[PDB]
Amino acid sequence: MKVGSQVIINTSHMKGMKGAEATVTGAYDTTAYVVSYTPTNGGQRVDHHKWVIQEEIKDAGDKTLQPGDQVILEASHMKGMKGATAEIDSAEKTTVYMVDYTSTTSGEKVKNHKWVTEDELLE
Repeated sequence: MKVGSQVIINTSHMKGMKGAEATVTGAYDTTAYVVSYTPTNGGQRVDHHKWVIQEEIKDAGDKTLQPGDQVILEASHMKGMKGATAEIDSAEKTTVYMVDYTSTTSGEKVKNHKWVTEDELLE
Protein backbone atom coordinates (compact mmCIF):
# COMPACT_ATOMS: atom_id res chain seq x y z
CA MET A 1 0.00 0.00 0.00
CA LYS A 2 1.03 3.58 -0.76
CA VAL A 3 -0.23 7.17 -1.16
CA GLY A 4 -3.75 7.01 -2.60
CA SER A 5 -4.41 3.45 -1.39
CA GLN A 6 -7.92 2.77 -0.04
CA VAL A 7 -7.83 0.85 3.23
CA ILE A 8 -9.79 -0.03 6.34
CA ILE A 9 -8.49 1.17 9.69
CA ASN A 10 -7.93 -1.86 11.93
CA THR A 11 -6.97 -0.37 15.28
CA SER A 12 -8.78 1.57 18.02
CA HIS A 13 -6.44 4.43 19.04
CA MET A 14 -9.47 6.73 19.40
CA LYS A 15 -13.22 6.12 19.12
CA GLY A 16 -14.64 6.22 15.61
CA MET A 17 -11.57 4.80 13.83
CA LYS A 18 -11.97 1.02 14.02
CA GLY A 19 -13.39 -0.27 10.74
CA ALA A 20 -13.47 3.20 9.19
CA GLU A 21 -12.87 3.43 5.45
CA ALA A 22 -9.71 5.43 4.82
CA THR A 23 -7.36 6.72 2.14
CA VAL A 24 -3.57 6.97 2.56
CA THR A 25 -2.16 10.48 2.20
CA GLY A 26 1.41 9.87 3.34
CA ALA A 27 3.70 6.89 3.94
CA TYR A 28 6.94 6.98 5.95
CA ASP A 29 9.64 4.39 6.59
CA THR A 30 10.74 5.44 10.01
CA THR A 31 10.96 4.54 13.66
CA ALA A 32 7.63 4.65 15.45
CA TYR A 33 7.65 5.19 19.20
CA VAL A 34 5.03 4.61 21.86
CA VAL A 35 5.34 7.39 24.44
CA SER A 36 3.96 8.49 27.82
CA TYR A 37 3.82 12.13 28.88
CA THR A 38 2.11 14.76 30.99
CA PRO A 39 0.45 17.34 28.69
CA THR A 40 1.74 20.92 28.87
CA ASN A 41 -1.73 22.17 29.83
CA GLY A 42 -1.67 20.08 32.99
CA GLY A 43 -4.43 17.57 32.28
CA GLN A 44 -4.41 13.78 32.73
CA ARG A 45 -1.26 11.82 31.92
CA VAL A 46 -1.06 10.31 28.42
CA ASP A 47 -0.08 6.65 28.73
CA HIS A 48 1.43 4.59 25.90
CA HIS A 49 0.39 6.83 23.06
CA LYS A 50 0.62 5.31 19.56
CA TRP A 51 2.49 6.81 17.84
CA VAL A 52 5.13 9.50 17.52
CA ILE A 53 7.83 9.06 14.90
CA GLN A 54 11.52 9.89 14.67
CA GLU A 55 10.83 13.14 12.85
CA GLU A 56 8.48 14.26 15.64
CA ILE A 57 11.11 14.17 18.37
CA LYS A 58 13.18 17.27 19.15
CA ASP A 59 16.84 16.82 18.17
CA ALA A 60 16.48 13.10 17.45
CA GLY A 61 18.31 13.27 14.13
CA ASP A 62 19.02 9.90 12.54
CA LYS A 63 19.76 8.45 15.97
CA THR A 64 17.38 5.72 17.09
CA LEU A 65 16.33 6.36 20.67
CA GLN A 66 15.89 3.84 23.47
CA PRO A 67 12.95 2.81 25.64
CA GLY A 68 13.41 4.68 28.91
CA ASP A 69 14.70 7.82 27.17
CA GLN A 70 13.24 11.23 28.06
CA VAL A 71 12.48 13.35 25.00
CA ILE A 72 10.65 16.51 24.02
CA LEU A 73 7.79 16.02 21.57
CA GLU A 74 7.45 18.17 18.45
CA ALA A 75 4.10 16.81 17.26
CA SER A 76 0.61 18.07 18.02
CA HIS A 77 -1.68 15.08 17.53
CA MET A 78 -3.72 16.48 20.42
CA LYS A 79 -3.77 19.49 22.72
CA GLY A 80 -0.93 19.59 25.22
CA MET A 81 1.45 17.35 23.25
CA LYS A 82 3.80 19.88 21.64
CA GLY A 83 6.87 20.59 23.77
CA ALA A 84 5.90 18.01 26.38
CA THR A 85 8.54 15.87 28.04
CA ALA A 86 7.89 12.23 27.19
CA GLU A 87 9.28 8.83 28.11
CA ILE A 88 9.76 6.30 25.34
CA ASP A 89 7.94 3.07 26.16
CA SER A 90 8.96 1.31 22.95
CA ALA A 91 10.58 1.81 19.53
CA GLU A 92 9.84 -0.12 16.33
CA LYS A 93 11.26 0.07 12.83
CA THR A 94 8.26 0.25 10.53
CA THR A 95 6.22 2.10 7.92
CA VAL A 96 3.64 4.56 9.22
CA TYR A 97 0.78 6.10 7.28
CA MET A 98 -1.13 9.31 7.52
CA VAL A 99 -4.77 8.81 6.53
CA ASP A 100 -8.02 10.62 5.78
CA TYR A 101 -11.05 8.79 7.17
CA THR A 102 -14.73 9.10 8.03
CA SER A 103 -15.44 8.71 11.77
CA THR A 104 -17.76 5.78 12.42
CA THR A 105 -19.16 7.73 15.39
CA SER A 106 -20.27 11.07 13.90
CA GLY A 107 -19.53 10.79 10.19
CA GLU A 108 -16.97 13.62 10.42
CA LYS A 109 -14.34 13.60 7.64
CA VAL A 110 -11.03 13.49 9.49
CA LYS A 111 -8.03 14.74 7.52
CA ASN A 112 -4.34 13.78 7.65
CA HIS A 113 -4.58 11.62 10.73
CA LYS A 114 -1.25 10.63 12.27
CA TRP A 115 -0.57 7.80 12.57
CA VAL A 116 -1.34 4.20 11.81
CA THR A 117 1.12 1.44 10.99
CA GLU A 118 0.56 -1.17 8.27
CA ASP A 119 -0.13 -3.76 10.97
CA GLU A 120 -3.03 -1.47 11.90
CA LEU A 121 -4.55 -1.32 8.40
CA LEU A 122 -6.42 -3.74 6.13
CA GLU A 123 -6.50 -3.27 2.35
